[PDB]
Formats: sequence, structure tokens, C-alpha cells
Amino acid sequence: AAKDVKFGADARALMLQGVDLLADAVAVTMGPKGRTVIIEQSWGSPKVTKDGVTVAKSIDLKDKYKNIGAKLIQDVANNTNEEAGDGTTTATVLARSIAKEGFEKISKGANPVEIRRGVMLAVDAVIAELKKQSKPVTTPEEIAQVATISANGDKEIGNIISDAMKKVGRKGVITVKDGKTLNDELEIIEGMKFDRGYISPYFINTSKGQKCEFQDAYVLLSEKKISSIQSIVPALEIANAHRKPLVIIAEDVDGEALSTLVLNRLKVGLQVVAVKAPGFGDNRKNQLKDMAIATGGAVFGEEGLTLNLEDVQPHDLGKVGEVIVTKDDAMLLKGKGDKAQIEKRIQEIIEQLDVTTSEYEKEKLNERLAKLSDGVAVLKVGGTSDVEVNEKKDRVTDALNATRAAVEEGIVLGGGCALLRCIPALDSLTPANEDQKIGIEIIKRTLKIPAMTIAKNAGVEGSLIVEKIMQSSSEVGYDAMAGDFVNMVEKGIIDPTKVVRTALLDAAGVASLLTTAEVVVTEIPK
Amino acid sequence: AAKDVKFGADARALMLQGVDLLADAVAVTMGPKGRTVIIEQSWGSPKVTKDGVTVAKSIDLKDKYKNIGAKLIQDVANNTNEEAGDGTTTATVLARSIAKEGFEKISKGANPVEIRRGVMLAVDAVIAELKKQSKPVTTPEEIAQVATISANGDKEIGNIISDAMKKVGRKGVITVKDGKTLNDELEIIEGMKFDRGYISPYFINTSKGQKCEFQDAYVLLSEKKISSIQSIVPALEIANAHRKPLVIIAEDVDGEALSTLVLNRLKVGLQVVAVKAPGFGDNRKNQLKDMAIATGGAVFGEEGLTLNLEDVQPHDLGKVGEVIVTKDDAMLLKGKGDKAQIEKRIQEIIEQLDVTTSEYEKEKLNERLAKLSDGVAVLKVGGTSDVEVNEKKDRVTDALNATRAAVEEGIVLGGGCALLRCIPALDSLTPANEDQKIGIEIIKRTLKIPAMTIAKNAGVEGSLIVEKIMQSSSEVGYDAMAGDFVNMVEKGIIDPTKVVRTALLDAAGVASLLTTAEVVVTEIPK
Amino acid sequence: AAKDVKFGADARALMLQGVDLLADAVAVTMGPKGRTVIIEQSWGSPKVTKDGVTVAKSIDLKDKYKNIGAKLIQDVANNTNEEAGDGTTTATVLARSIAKEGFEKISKGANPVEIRRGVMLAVDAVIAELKKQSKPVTTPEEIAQVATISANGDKEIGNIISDAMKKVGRKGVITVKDGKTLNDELEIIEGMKFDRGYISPYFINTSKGQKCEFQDAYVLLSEKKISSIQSIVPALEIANAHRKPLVIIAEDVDGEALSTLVLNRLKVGLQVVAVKAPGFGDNRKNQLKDMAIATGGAVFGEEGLTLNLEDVQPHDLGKVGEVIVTKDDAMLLKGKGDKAQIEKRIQEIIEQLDVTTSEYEKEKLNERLAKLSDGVAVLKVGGTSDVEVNEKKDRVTDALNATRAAVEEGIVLGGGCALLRCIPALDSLTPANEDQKIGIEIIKRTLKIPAMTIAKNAGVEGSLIVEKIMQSSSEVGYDAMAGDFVNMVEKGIIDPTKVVRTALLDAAGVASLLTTAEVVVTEIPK
Repeated sequence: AAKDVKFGADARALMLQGVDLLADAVAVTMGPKGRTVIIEQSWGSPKVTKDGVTVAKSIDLKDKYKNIGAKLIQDVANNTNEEAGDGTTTATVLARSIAKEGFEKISKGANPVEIRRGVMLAVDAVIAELKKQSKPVTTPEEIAQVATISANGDKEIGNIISDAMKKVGRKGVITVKDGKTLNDELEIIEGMKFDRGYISPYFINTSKGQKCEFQDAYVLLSEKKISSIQSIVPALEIANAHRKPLVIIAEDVDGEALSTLVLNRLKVGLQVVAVKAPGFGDNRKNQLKDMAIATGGAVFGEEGLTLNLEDVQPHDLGKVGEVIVTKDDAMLLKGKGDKAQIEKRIQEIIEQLDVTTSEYEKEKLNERLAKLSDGVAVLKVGGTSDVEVNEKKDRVTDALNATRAAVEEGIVLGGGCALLRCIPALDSLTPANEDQKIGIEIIKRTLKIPAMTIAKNAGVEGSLIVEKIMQSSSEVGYDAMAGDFVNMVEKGIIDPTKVVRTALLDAAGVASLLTTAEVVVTEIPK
Repeated sequence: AAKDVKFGADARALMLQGVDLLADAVAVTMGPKGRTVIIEQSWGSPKVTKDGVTVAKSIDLKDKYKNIGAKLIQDVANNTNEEAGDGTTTATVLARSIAKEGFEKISKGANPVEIRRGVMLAVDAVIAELKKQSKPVTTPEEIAQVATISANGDKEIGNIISDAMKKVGRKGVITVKDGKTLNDELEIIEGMKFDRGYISPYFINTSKGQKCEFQDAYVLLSEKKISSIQSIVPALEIANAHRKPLVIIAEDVDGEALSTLVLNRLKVGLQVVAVKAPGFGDNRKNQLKDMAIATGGAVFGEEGLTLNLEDVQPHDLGKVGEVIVTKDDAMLLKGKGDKAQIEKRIQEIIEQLDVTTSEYEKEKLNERLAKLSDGVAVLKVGGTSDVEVNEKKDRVTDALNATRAAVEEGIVLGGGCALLRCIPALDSLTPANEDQKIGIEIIKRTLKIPAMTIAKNAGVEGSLIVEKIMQSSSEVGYDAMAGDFVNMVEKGIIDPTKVVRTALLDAAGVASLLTTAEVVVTEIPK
Repeated sequence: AAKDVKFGADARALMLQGVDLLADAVAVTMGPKGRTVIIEQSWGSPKVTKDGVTVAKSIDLKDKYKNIGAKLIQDVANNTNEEAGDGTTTATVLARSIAKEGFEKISKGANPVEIRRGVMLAVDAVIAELKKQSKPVTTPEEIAQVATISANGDKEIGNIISDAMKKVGRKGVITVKDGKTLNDELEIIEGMKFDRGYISPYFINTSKGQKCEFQDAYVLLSEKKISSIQSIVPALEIANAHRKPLVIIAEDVDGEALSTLVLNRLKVGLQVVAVKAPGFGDNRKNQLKDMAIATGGAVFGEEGLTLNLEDVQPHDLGKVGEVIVTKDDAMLLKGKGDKAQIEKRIQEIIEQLDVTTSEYEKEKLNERLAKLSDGVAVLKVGGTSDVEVNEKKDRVTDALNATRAAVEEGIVLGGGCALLRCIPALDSLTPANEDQKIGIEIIKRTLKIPAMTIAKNAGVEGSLIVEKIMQSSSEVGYDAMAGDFVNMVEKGIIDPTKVVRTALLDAAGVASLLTTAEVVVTEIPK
């Protein structure tokens, strides 16, 4: 493919146009009063949504240089904010204005690097202030209040979340399922969780939410790589002989092993998924052994006693009641196994904790201890019929994720005020020269945009609302639902600090790249 | 295909336009302050890079004559500088300006040959001066300091490199591997190195870095060609019967043997690679014998006892714990064999060294001694997770290559000063006539470009920085990171003389061709 | 295909334009100072060359009438000068100007035939003068000096050539091979040479240089044609059963026999080549018998004892250590056979020579004597490694071919002076009428072009150099490398008379056709 190369301002100006269309398209859905976007679909009715992420993913421009401006934001704002849809819109709106103000100052003669440095300095001063203003959420009473708020007044949802948090801990594991009954209930089961997801999208099942879930599955554990290695078939034969799903845990999967596994999933209907091993080095080996004990299988290693994948017997694969694999996450619930062997392994880990003094080893040993001795909390959602249970299910998972975020980093005044109230933090920030001063002023002004954007979608003058907040006491913000100026703490209108802080960093990150890149290379279409 | 022939200046002017676009695109990435280039990709996100080689390879123009200007540089600057990505950008930028200044003087009436001769004379005067200014790096302390510098302050990397250099020698062999542990460490193992790589790109495996690696492989040795000769299958059958990779070392591979090996690699997934034999004539036979002894195999020769490829037994192939094949390089580590036979061969080589007096034989024979008596140093890179081990791994290989280059030819003031400080070398250089004088003056001026280009990317006036360096003492240059005039020796800002010297020769080479070629023939598109 | 017919000057004018582009494109590479031509290639880098033949073959114009002008020269100048690349450029440059001057005089009213006759008369006067000025090269000292000169000062190359010439004679056979060692050396081996090449291009192997080489091959001999005759398979079956290449020598090969042989060469990989029989009539039969004796095979003839191709036994095919087949040439080296039978045949030939008195029979019979009693000289080229041995190999073959040409017809002052110094030969040449006078003057002027073309590529005024040569003594020419007027004999700057003479005839031949053809018929494109 032949290329067309643009330089300097000629390329930057086009990328910025791609960004403005995208930012305007998603800014409109921002806040309690966001408006709808109608997205044409090729097979059915138009899709009508208020979701900032859906709208952002839907837009794809035809011009080759404007397409880049749109992707530089979409590939960051949509990918780094997978937990909730709040951070994507905020990061897109701030990135657009930071980059635009930078571009204008640069095309008039300011130095691109010195402007970038002034912006970095301002972003760090603001973040330090957010950390200082953030309040912790660790007390069961505080957790319940946040859960009730993120549950939008549904106290019953807030209560089952608070109760699950109390029973397995602030750092424990809580999941949500359909209870097939009328009432909501909490049960604790045996299981383990590790940070490794599916190796490939080809194994997605139950596609709503991009999940991969199987029951009564075989568990194959390997220390060795199976990339371009076959002889995985005896495990597949057992899975076919005894109609059970199969999950493969391996250091890596590629080549022929991947080809075999995916083609069977697609052409045979074999319910098989592969996931990467949970650790590194020696710790990887120890985690696979704990898993084998917990699932009643064997580890196909080469050191000591050698067990090869070329010969897999029914007693070498483990058995798991329920297995869940999602992007970058996997769980094995209700495993089968010898309880004496599980307790023995637990006791060995405890002895190692009592003996070692290194921080590294104590932490790794504590993770392995917990994976065998702790349970998993399960929140069962009930209701009259499945069409209603299925909606309540999401209200519970949203309240739960918001609760966990609040607990991990604390909470700040929401509705755009967390950043608006950090503007004074820049008054003591001193630049080395005029271009750094301009860079600080660029952030000083973009800190006011979230507040004005929400007021604008609400239907009131953005300028007056944001100025009135700035001129009043710190606890007062503007409530777009109430149409007034209220005490935000008393009303319970809060945003996790984690989200506010990340959206600011993501915006600064993309805008920085976008205003200093000098050469842009695109393909010539045919 | 019909052709379109352009003559003289009409063709040269178009090639130069192809060159200017390319040179401007990569000049901007030069130095500590290089700016980014955004390269559109057809399947995923835009690629954002600062790498001069990637940018140069990415650009491909549609015009038939401008395409040639771009390829005359890309096919030389990228191909002669495979060792490191440092020298490619300098050669591109210097070639552009040397050729441009030549063209302008020629189109105004200067003689193309006499201008070329003046340029050659100036390049040689400069190189002689670089050799005179370069300082050696041979002392363990000097080596450690250079390694620390090229490691960018990572003193721990500099130390494992210095230690490996000391143990196997300045000219020894050092490789880098993932240690699967927390600490960095060095061990010495048995192995051989020879300068022959894969015969074909179709055998590339583990494609990042264009490598080709196998473990527990069979080795087939042949003094004879296998071009258009089959009956290589019994070795392939053993490799399939006993699932082991195979490496074939032969004088040449073509026809059916090549077809069989490549098609199986691509359509079957047979793990087989072919490599050209390591020597020439009698020395080739002696090297294959040493190798057979070290790997525990046999050479399929015709002289003395005849062994034919038609019948390959399990004891005829050698066995190597790890086989590495890369472009123009191959290595066999951890071979299996009879230690008594290896020592006996070593003792025979020593006696032969004591007897022979010819320079040729002593040097070749000493290399064969070392291949059996010396080991291979392996630097294992550790860490808490593979995502971090993999990054440190690059810092180690870059520091290691930079160290070796410094040791082979010495070091010069970096940052463009090595060439800027050679300008006075041309004051004693006397031309025969006016056109030779012009050619000398062309180099006199292009010697200042690397210094101005870095200052420009830094953001300061190029003209003032370069003139200030010229008016100061010999050890003072401009530090783009510090933003000031510093003593470069004290700061440790250095460049291998080998790189500076090659980039100047390559630039002179391409520019010379480009300004004297008279007729250019291109195809007519359809 | 419909045709478009052009008449007279309208067609001639277009062919001449095709010629001018071609002649200008290759004239530029002429002489010691030839400039480069860059030829675009569709798969890799641009090819940069100074070779007049490559450039001439590369150019192919799209216009239907200009394409003819280009092919009338390419199909002669490239085809009649297969021995060396010197004659093609000279013939192209002279043909262009002879034809152009003719055309201009004709379009102004001169008679095309009378102009052609004046040109023929001038060409013959010049050739007679070249023969008179040519000096012989027959003395071992003279041969060594020429070989050293064509070897460009490499005295060692000149010496191995002189030594081979002395041992097998001025008219003997000398070939060049890779010695697989460091030194150059000469050995004499048993073998035969005959003037018949491959029957088809499909049998080309080892394609660099368009060769076809096999070792340990079977030889099938037939006095009879095998065109459209099958039953050649039993010889092919033996060749497959006993893995040996096969060479077939027959009066002719076509139809089914050729189809079988080519398709097996291309689709099966059967290593077989076919060659036309070496003689005519009775002499053909005698040569095949001498060959059968020398190779240890039999001739499949019908007279006397009948031997049919239907049944070929292992003892009917001959055996040759090495078989070489090239365009219009074939060689059999190291044949196997009964030495008593070979000597007996030699003695019979000697007795027959003593008896016969006819010139025809003595000459043909003496050639057959030599084929059995003389050997073949082989020059082994050595060096450190194959990449360097392979280059020296061509320097040796070029020196060797130049030596042989000099010996066959003598040498003349080179650098364009051989023809420039023949101009006075035309002063006594008397035309019958004005148009013949014009034709003589056309050659008188084109005789000066080679000298001016070289001076022009050197970079000096062509007019002054050629006039100064003409005004000086006969031994003085202009040395483009030295940049001065020198004694060419003392410097050793010489050209074979054979080359100078042929290039003039070829130029006159094409230009003559080109200016008198009257009607040109081309196809109408669609």
C-alpha cells in the first residue's frame, strides 16, 4: 500500500477535527440529564441509547486523518475504563479541550514541549489536591451508605452488598447470580479467583456481557507451554467420552494447540476454553499445585515425577462445579477434592508464613493461603419472573462495582465538583517560563468543563452555574436533578475518587500525544 | 512491461523529491528529543513510534521515480545497519543533503565526476580524523563505565555485562535469556557459534525479533550439497518418530530439498530449519568434524568412509539442547556427546597449532580450538513478572550491543560532535581544480547537520548551538536533555566510533550514486 | 488482428525515434567512464548497472512503430555479440547515426539505393584497412601480454591463461572451474567438445549464465531422429533406477520425445537434457561412433547390427563424469570406457589420414583425431571463501575470452582509435555518382563517433579530442582514465580486431535495412 505523509500542523489540524466530532457526540450524554443518541442498525430498528461508550464506539469516520484523531481517543478512553462508563465520557471531553487549547497556542508560536511540561505540572498539582480532598469508605456504615447511594435509593440492594462485604471482607470476592426465587439472598461457597482470562474471544459463550461460563468441567493443569504442541487430545477424548466442558490452564497456548481448541469449539461444539497460568516462576508452580489439590486433578510437569499430556487418564483432570472466564479474570467455583489434602496444603502455607521474613514471600504466601481457606460470596437476585430478575441483576452489579471503587480509593464531591474545587491548587504552582505558564493555564480552564457540560445538558446557562459554585462554600454544588444549589454531602451525590483521578490522567495523556506528534502517515485508498 | 525512460536532470530531480520526503520524515526522530510519528495500520490502532528505522520502512511513495529515490536510501541505510537503529537516521539525513548540494552545483554547470572526487577526498580526511580522536575501551573499568552509560544509568545491568565480558573475554560470546526467577545472574555453558544463518525467512519462528529457536533438536551434518537432491526423508522420519525439531547444515539447499523443507514448515508445521555450512574447502571439512564430535552425530560425506543421506540412523544425527538460528548467525548450545572425543580433538588441534607456521592456518585453526574449549556466557534476566522481565531484557541487549561496539573500535564525543569537531581536518586538504574544491566544501557543510538537527528537535536555534560548539573547547558539546553546554566526557555522553564512521560512509555512498546516475528506467503502470 | 499500414517516410520516421531513445540510453555507458543506468525492478531494489547489453534489453517502448525501431537493433546487436558486451554498444551507436544521416539525405531527394551502395563501398574500404593495421597475437609472450592486459594488471591471471594456452595450443580448449582451495592452478583432463547445444531452453539448470550441468550422467546416442517417437522411456527408467542424470544426443528431438523430456524435467524433476547430433551425413555416423567408444555406450542405429531404443540396457548408455550443455555448445568431461578401444580407434584414424588426400576428409578426420587424443585444460580458481572465488572466476573467464579473440584475428589500437584511424582509407575511394558520394561521406563522418562518445562520457569536449587524435601520429590516442594523450601501444590499451570489425558490419547491416524499408505493418491494439 502506497502512503501519503502529512507534516506538522497540516496533520494535527485534521486529527483535531476527528476529535471534535467525537467529543460533541458523547458530551451530550453526560450527566443526569444526558440526551439520547439514535444509532442506525442494519438489520432491525434504530438503537436508542444514552451510553457514552456505545456512542463512542459506534462512530467511525471515513477521512483517513480524521479517523486517527477519533481512534486515538477511542482506543484509550474505551479501553482503560472497562469497569464503568463514567470515566470514558469525562476523559473524552477533557482531552478534546486540552488538545485544542494547546494546538491554538502552538500554531501561534508557543513551544510544544514547554506547553506540554506546563500541562503536566498542572495535572499533578490537581491530583495531589484530589487525594487530599478524598474521604475513605471503610466502616460498614460508610459502605452501606455508599452502596445505597449507588443503588439509587434501593436500600435492599445496598444491604445485601453491605452484608456480603462484611462477611468476606473489603478485599474479598463477591459475585452476582440469578436466584430462581422471589427473594434476594446471600450464600458463601468454596472457590478460588485469579487474574487471568480467556486467551481468545473465540471461546466466548453466553455473549451478553462477553462471558464464558461452563458447569461440571474438567480441569487440565500444565506448567509447560502447549504452544505448537499437540498431544492434548487424550484430555479432549475424555471430555467427549464423558460429556463435560474442559478448561485448560497453561503457561501459554498457541499454534496447533490453539488451532485444535478453537476449531473444536467452533465446528464440533466442544465446550472447551483456555486460560493462562496465574503466576510467574516458582510461584507459578506452587499456584498450579494448589489448584490441583483443590480440583482433584494432577499437574502435568516435567520436574520430579514426569506426567505427560500424551497420556491423560480420568483421574488426572480435576473437576469443577462451575467455571467462569472473562477478560483478564477467571474463577473456579465448587471444586471437588480431598479435604484432607486441602487442609494439609493450608497448614504448610501457614508454616511457611511463620518462618519467612521477606515481604515478597509473605505476600505471595498470603495470596495462596486465602485462595484455599477463604470462600466466595454469592449474591442471588430474586423476583417474580426472569424478565424482571434479569434487570435487577444489573442494578446489583452496578451498585457493587461502585461500592468497591469507593472502598479502594475514597469518595469526592460528585457532579463535576471534584475537579472544579481543585482549581485553587494551581495558584501556588510556579512555571519556569511563559510557555510553561500557558500550559498550566490550559488546565486551569479545562478543569471547569465537566461542570459546565452537565449544566448545559440540564438546560441552564453553564457559565452561571459554574461561577456560582466557585463563589460559594466547598460543600455546595449544583444538582441537575433538583435544579438547585445543594449540600452535596447531605444529598449523597458522590463520585469515586478513582474515577475522577483516572479520567483526568487519561485526558492529559491523549491530549499530550495529540498536540506534539509531528508526522502522520496514512495509506492511500483504492 | 513497457518502459518510460527519463534522462539526466529530469530523472535526478524526481529521485531527489522522493528523498526529501523520506529524510524529513526521519530527521525529526533524531536525538534525545525526537518527536513521534503516527503510522496508520489497517487492522488495529495507529502505531505511535520514535524509531527512525520503522518510520523509514513505513514510507512508500506511489510515483515511479520518487519511489526510487526513497528505495535507494531505504535499501542501503536499513540493510547495512542491522546491528543497531542508531546509524540509519544519520546516514539518511546526511545523504539527502550531500546529494542535494551536489545536484544544485551540477545543474549550474559543475562536472559530476570532479564533484564526486572532491567529496570522496573530504570523506577520507574526516574519517582519518575520527580514528585519531577515538579512544579505546579495553580495560574492565572502561568497559563497565560504557556499559553503565549505554544502560542509561542502570548500574546493575552495566555490572552483569562487565562481569560476562571479563569471564569470556572482549571477543567472547554473550547471550541474553529469561531466568524465570527474581535475580539477574550469569552462568557459563558449553556451546558453539558460527556465522551462518537460516537459508530462508520461511523458517522464522517466535517472530518478534525475527528469531528461529528449537529445543532438543536433531542435527544433520553434510559436507555435500543437497540442492535438487532428495533422500533427506530418513532424517525427517526420525524427527517425526521421535518428536524432536531438526536442523540441517549443508553446503547448499535448493530445488526439491528446499521445497520439501519449506512446504513442510508452512503447511505441516514440521519444526525443521536449514543453515549453510560454516566454512570453505578443507577448513569446511574440519569444522564439520569438530561439530559432529561436539553434537554426537556424523557427517554424511563421500571421502573415506561413505555415509549417505539415503540411510539415516538415530545415531547419525547429533543432539543439541538448544538451537538458535537468526539472519547470518547460528548457535548450538548444550550439545550431547562423548567428552573423551571432544578432548582428544582439542588436543590434536593444539598439537597442530604448535606445528603450523602459516598465518592463515594458525588463525583458522585457533578459531576451531576455541569452538571446542571455550564456553558461552549467558545473562539471565530476572524479575517478579514476565511483563517486566521482558522490558529489562531489552535494556540488557541494547547495553550489551553498545558495549561490544565500543570495545571493537573505541568511542567519540557523541551527540553529533564527533563529526562537527572533524571540520578542521579539511583545512589541509587540497583539491586539484574548482569542481573538486566544491566537492570538499559540500562535505564541510554537511558535517554540521547532525548537530543542528538535534538542536532543532530540542527546540532551540540550530544555528546558534552549532556555532557555539565550534567556538568552544574540544570537550564541550550541547546537551539537549540538560538544555546547556556541558563537558561531554564528564557527562558520559558518547557514541561508538564505529557507528559514526559507518553512517558517514553510507551517506557518501548513496549520495554519490544518486547525483551521477544519468538514465533512469521505470515501468509504465496499467 | 486488424492491421495499420504506414508508408515510406511516415513509417521510417517513427522507427528512427525508437532507435534514438535506445541509442542514447546505451551510449552513455560506453567506454572507461561510462555512467550508470538505474533500472526499476518489480520485486526488489532498483538495479544499478553499467552494462550496455542489460540496458538495451531492458528498454521496450509501447508505441507500435517505435517498438520496431528498437527491436531491429536489439535483435541483432544483442544476438550477434554473445561473446563479449563490447560489440553491442558500438554497433548500436554507429547504426543510429548511419541510419539517421541516410534518412535525412533521402527525405531531401537522394536515391535510397545509391546511398546504400555508397555506404557499402565505404564499409569495405574501412574493413580492409583494419585488417592491414591489425597485429597478430601468436607468440607465448604476446599472448601473455594480452592476457595480462585483459586481466587488468592481474599478472597471475594472465599467467595461468598463458600457461593453459601453451599446453593445449592456440586452438585448444580451456574452461574454468572452482578449485575449492586457496591457490589458482592448471590441470589437463580427458574430454570432448562439439558445437551443439541444448535442443530447448527448458533444460536450463544452474541459471546464472544460462548453463546446464550434470554429473555422473548416462549418455544415450542415436544416429536416428526421435522426433515424434517415444520408446525413449527404457533409458529414462535406467536413469531413475540408478540415480544418474541423462543426456540424449540425437539427430533431432521433437513432438512426443521432446514433450516427454520437457514435462518430466518440469513436473517430475527428472534430470535429463537433449542435444542435437554433432555432424552431417557419414561424418555424423563416424562422430557418434567415436563418442560411443569414448563414453562406453552404444549407438542405437539401424544399419549393420540393429539396436533399438525399445530395449535399453545398462551397458548401452555411456557414462560421463561431467556433462556441460550451453547455447550452441556441449562438452563431455571424464568419460568412462575401454582404453584399448579408444587407442585402437585413434590408430585407425591415423592410418586413414595417411591414406586420404582430399582436403575435406583430412580436415574432418583430423578433428575426430583430436577429439580422442587431446585433452581439455581446466583452470581452477581458488581463494579464501566462495563469495570471493566466485568473483575472480569471472575475471578469469573475461581475460580468457579476450585472449582467445585476440589470438584469432589480432589486435588494433583501442578506445575508438581503430576506426578513427581508418578514415584516410576512404580518400581514394571513388563513387559512381553524387548519391554514392553522399553514402561514402556518411560513413566517413560516423567513423568519428566512438571516439567522441568516449570523450563525452569522460567529460571533455568530444570535438577537440577527436580532432587532436586525427592531427597527431598514429600511435597516439586519448586515454580517458589518464585524462591525456598517450602512446596506446605502450600503455596496452587495445581492442581485438574481431570486435571492431564485427561491430562495424552489424551497424552497417541494420542501418541499411532501416533506411530502405518502405512499408511497415503493425497490429491495431484493442
